[PDB]
Amino acid sequence: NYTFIIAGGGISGLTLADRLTEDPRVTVLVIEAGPLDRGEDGILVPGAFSPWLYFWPGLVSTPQAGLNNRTVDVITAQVVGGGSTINAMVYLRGDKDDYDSWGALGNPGWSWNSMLPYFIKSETFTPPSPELAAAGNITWDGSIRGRSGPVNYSYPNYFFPGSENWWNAANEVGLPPVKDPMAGSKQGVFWIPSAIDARTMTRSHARRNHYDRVSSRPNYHILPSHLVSKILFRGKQAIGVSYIPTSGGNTTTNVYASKEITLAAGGLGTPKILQLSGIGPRKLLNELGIPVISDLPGVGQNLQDQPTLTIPYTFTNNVFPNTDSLTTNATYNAEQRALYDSSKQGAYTIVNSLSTNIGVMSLQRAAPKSYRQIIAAARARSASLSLPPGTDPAVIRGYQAQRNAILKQFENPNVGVGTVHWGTGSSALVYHLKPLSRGTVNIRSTNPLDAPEIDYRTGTDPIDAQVYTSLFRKNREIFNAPSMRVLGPSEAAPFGANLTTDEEIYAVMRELINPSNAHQCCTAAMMPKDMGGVVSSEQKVYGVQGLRVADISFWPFQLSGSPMATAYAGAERLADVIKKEHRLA
Ligand SMILES: Cc1cc2c(cc1C)N(C[C@H](O)[C@H](O)[C@H](O)COP(=O)(O)OP(=O)(O)OC[C@H]1O[C@@H](n3cnc4c(N)ncnc43)[C@H](O)[C@@H]1O)c1[nH]c(=O)[nH]c(=O)c1N2
Ligand SMILES: *[C@@H]1O[C@H](CO)[C@@H](O[C@@H]2O[C@H](CO)[C@@H](O)[C@H](O)[C@H]2NC(C)=O)[C@H](O)[C@H]1NC(C)=O
Ligand SMILES: *[C@@H]1O[C@H](CO)[C@@H](O)[C@H](O)[C@H]1NC(C)=O
Ligand SMILES: *[C@@H]1O[C@H](CO)[C@@H](O)[C@H](O)[C@H]1NC(C)=O
Ligand SMILES: *[C@@H]1O[C@H](CO)[C@@H](O)[C@H](O)[C@H]1NC(C)=O
Ligand SMILES: *[C@@H]1O[C@H](CO)[C@@H](O)[C@H](O)[C@H]1NC(C)=O
Ligand SMILES: COC(=O)c1ccc(C[NH3+])cc1
Ligand SMILES: [Mg+2]
Ligand code: NA
Repeated sequence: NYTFIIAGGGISGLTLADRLTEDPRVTVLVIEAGPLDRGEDGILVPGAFSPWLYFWPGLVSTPQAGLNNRTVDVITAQVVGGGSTINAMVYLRGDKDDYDSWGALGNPGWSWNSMLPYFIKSETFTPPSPELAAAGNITWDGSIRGRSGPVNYSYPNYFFPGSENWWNAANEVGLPPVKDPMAGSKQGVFWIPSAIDARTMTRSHARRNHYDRVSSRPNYHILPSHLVSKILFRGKQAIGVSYIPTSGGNTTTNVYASKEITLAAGGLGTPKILQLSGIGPRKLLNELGIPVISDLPGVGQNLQDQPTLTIPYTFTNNVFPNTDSLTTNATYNAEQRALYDSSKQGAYTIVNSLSTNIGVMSLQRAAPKSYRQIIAAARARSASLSLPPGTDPAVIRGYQAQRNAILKQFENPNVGVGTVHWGTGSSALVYHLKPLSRGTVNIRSTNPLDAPEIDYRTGTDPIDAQVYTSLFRKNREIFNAPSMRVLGPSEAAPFGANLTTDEEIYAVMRELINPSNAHQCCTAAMMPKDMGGVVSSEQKVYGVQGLRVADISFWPFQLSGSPMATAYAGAERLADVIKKEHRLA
């Protein structure tokens, strides 16, 4: 038996395992649903991006009430490195108030100031070449970017020429250059920091930078292709776990730990381990005849993602080359693959279908004329309307406090609620960063191979549609600006210039929004128990000893940004909290 068992070898588990195994007297077992990736081009080479090699299979949503009852495929990782292995490598910190908010929901410690040292420790930033910084308008604040930590990030070493048109158009419609989107604000446009190792121009995922890097260590055990099926207890103490093969062979095995269990199975996996282990809402557990160890009705409640919209265009006069050239021009593709293989230059340094720059905006940057009308509607409506009738009152009090903090962010000029992106090809992306809508993930049985019922409940809160429609309109501004007009863009079916009203435009969005960018979070939320929280400030699950949540299940709510950089830094942080309590080197 081992000092610690970690359930899941994604960003959080692997980061924690690495730091705990720094004390050679400490032994760790990481059990991970997925295999080791085979170093295949679709993982390591940006231009080869093929996320679908390591998607969890047979995961489908309920009909989505907010999105014309559409049923969508659920995307999450099943592989050592979890999401970092298969993600678009977008490496962005939240805004200051994201972390200050978490502290103000009743979590001592938590702030931008307490998270800043861990973001720095987490990483090594490699500067781009000076000719690319100057030509690309790449800027950073060296003072707040790590130089010693394991996660490599940098930028591609190429941009598509059209990314210049987009930058100037974004500038032209109120989205200015951001000095460093990693400094706690990101109001305008910047280069996407990418989680790439610039020595090789290859993905820097948790498996390389928090396992291969330290895999010489005897005390750092990994077991790929196995599920944690249950937590094992002596009374209220978690002592070990049962594990089964992922492929569904008739085999169960108990392993035990001397100190703690850490759950790290992500937003769609950690709640399931708790519910099967009898840590969940009493009503769900009773209905299934699971003995109740800890009545926590917040387990599987409060699911959030960051919805996506793909807006199709045609161009009379698009500049060559662009991202779509890699698909349609076999010659261009081969010349750039040859150029990557030889001298590690060119289009293959960029994640396939993305560009190098991006915009983020606050509510009042998106909608300078109407943001007060949106806030008013939000402040008018009671928090309880967002949740099913019958929702536990502690869960409702928690959402109400999230909702209040999010409404202040709506008022804040320096907090993002949306992302705009153009790949330089036939589509643009608009991300809803801060939805007020709340979903569920609940086990349907006691069979640990069974999919949990996943209900995103995207667009159930009608304030989300007003925010999203503002985001859509600002994107349209960029494409209609002078610097993008010379390319002759026009919205393709089922959008178009012929949709002018909030209702015409959102009717289409309703049909097209993806509930998910696989940023599933918050389904075991770090708030007080009397506000429907599952974990304390030190990430300990309520009413049980020696069990914490490390994965982004613990987040109260979605950042102004994508989760990956906080997943790393949060795990770096929990690592110090555990070493503190049990006295390790
Ligand atoms: C395709 C795609 C693309 C993106 C992203 C995700 C995906 C799927 N994301 C999201 C981001 O990668 C994700 O939110 C983080 O990896 C979350 O880290 P965790 O440690 O919470 O989960 P993560 O998913 O990393 O780890 C959970 C692990 O637990 C395992 N598991 C589940 N149940 C288990 C069980 N019972 N037993 C054992 N193991 C179990 C899974 O196999 C998985 O590997 C992203 N973010 C970002 O910042 N930039 C981006 O560009 C993207 N893009
Ligand atoms: C990726 O991250 C690591 C961590 O900073 C870098 O590895 C260090 O590199 C220097 C010079 O190569 C060595 O002398 C150190 O011993 C290495 N490890 C450390 C400080 O932990 C690596 O340089 C980074 N990749 C890039 C492109 O810079
Ligand atoms: C979605 O299905 C439900 C039946 O459960 C029904 O109330 C509703 O009308 C449907 N909505 C749409 C827009 O199809
Ligand atoms: C860089 O910004 C300058 C304005 O400072 C502008 O002239 C140029 O077109 C921009 N190019 C890109 C690639 O963003
Ligand atoms: C697995 O094996 C045990 C004993 O060999 C038995 O209780 C059980 O029915 C088997 N299960 C399946 C699904 O075959
Ligand atoms: C295709 O790409 C090659 C290589 O860069 C280029 O010479 C050619 O002009 C392109 N052809 C078309 C039709 O885009
Ligand atoms: C800016 O691009 C992204 O954040 C992103 C793009 C594509 C995918 C994969 N479906 C995921 C994330
Ligand atoms: Mg240099
Ligand atoms: Na270069």
